[PDB]
Amino acid sequence: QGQFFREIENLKEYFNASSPDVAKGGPLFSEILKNWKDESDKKIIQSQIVSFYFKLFENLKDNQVIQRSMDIIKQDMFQKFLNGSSEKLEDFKKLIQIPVDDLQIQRKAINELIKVMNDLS
Amino acid sequence: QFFREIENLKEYFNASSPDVAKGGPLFSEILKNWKDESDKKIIQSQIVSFYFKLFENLKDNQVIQRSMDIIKQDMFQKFLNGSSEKLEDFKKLIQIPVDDLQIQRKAINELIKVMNDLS
Repeated sequence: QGQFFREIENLKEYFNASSPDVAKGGPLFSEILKNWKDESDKKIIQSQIVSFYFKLFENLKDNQVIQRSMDIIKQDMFQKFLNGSSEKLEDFKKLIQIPVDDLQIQRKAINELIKVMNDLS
Repeated sequence: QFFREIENLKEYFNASSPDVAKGGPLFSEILKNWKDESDKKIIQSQIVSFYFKLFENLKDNQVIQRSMDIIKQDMFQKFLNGSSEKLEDFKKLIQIPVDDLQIQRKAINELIKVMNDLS
């Protein structure tokens, strides 16, 4: 709560994210978060939002100034969204990192479509 | 028709090849891990967005274009309950780049709201 606020401020500082030039261009996630506030299937949307932050942080991994801020925020997302389950986290990380432009991966995906479709229905 | 369509896609990509076995399964293991998980939509969300992104990346193979359209439409009906508002939101989220500074600032600026929603 106090370590978490400090960290978000640290990131806002680094990016210069508390300035008015930011609101310029419409919301990113805030509107969608309202649309699904009370939806029983909101995890569908939260999953995309959380994966976005993981990917963002992953690719800002070498900025020493914000490294720990990202580690703290990530750990928190992990606890709240993935119930601190380390097996769930490994799965989540594997899925978000899959490329769509790799042929070997495209074949596997097509190859597993029957199983995917059954899980959805 | 989607079943016959998956087989069409499997035929095109020559999915029965032993090459495809290399490196293990992509989603099948994960699907098992979460079969009875009350929060499985977290994982299905990532699997469905992968297919949606893949189908856009394959829009150049004209012969399989209708198979992909049929499969995609079916995922839309079953996973997003055919809700067109949900589809617009989902599509918007899966297309967000992580290398655009303007978007990064927006995301950092909305982090408190995101974190509150994860409650």
